[PDB]
Amino acid sequence: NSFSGYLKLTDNVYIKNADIVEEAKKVKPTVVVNAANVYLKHGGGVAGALNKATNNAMQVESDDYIATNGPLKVGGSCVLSGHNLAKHCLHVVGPNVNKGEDIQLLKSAYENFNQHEVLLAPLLSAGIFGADPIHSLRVCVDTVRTNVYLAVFDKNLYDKLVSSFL
Ligand SMILES: O=C(O)[C@@H]1CCC[C@H]1c1ccc2ncccc2c1
Repeated sequence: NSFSGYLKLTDNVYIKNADIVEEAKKVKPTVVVNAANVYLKHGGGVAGALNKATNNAMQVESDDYIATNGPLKVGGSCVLSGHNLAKHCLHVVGPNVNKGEDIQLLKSAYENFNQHEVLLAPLLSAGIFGADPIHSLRVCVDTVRTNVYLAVFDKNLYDKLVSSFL
């Protein structure tokens, strides 16, 4: 949890323009959040990047979790190993609004972060799930009460977020 170069937006939300994979390898936080789908198939986006950085160990472990427990619900989560990235990986499913899933479930997705005092995380439902990333940051700020360090890869998006929030 030795985070560096973050900008404090609220009492508990910090943001950096950084690749979440590089942040996790540098900091080795207690918890790294994955933006997952209900079957934990880490095919692209943040999920594909985190799985690739574990050389598919996250995917093998995720397939075993699904075989024994069944899929997650949208808005739900599970805690699995963080492998070489963190002590734990909190896989969280935000709604895929491009497929009609309710945007109200973005609040339930971010409520899962409150179970952990400190987390390294990406924005949920941004990217291929189609939610507006500034709206996703607003829900994070209104919902998360524990300390969250958000890593945002895209510099153009990072600048837009910092201007809208402060
Ligand atoms: O922070 C971003 O720019 C977006 C917003 C939500 C998903 C983030 C993202 C997407 C792909 C990625 N691919 C490799 C590493 C990190 C990655 C992060």
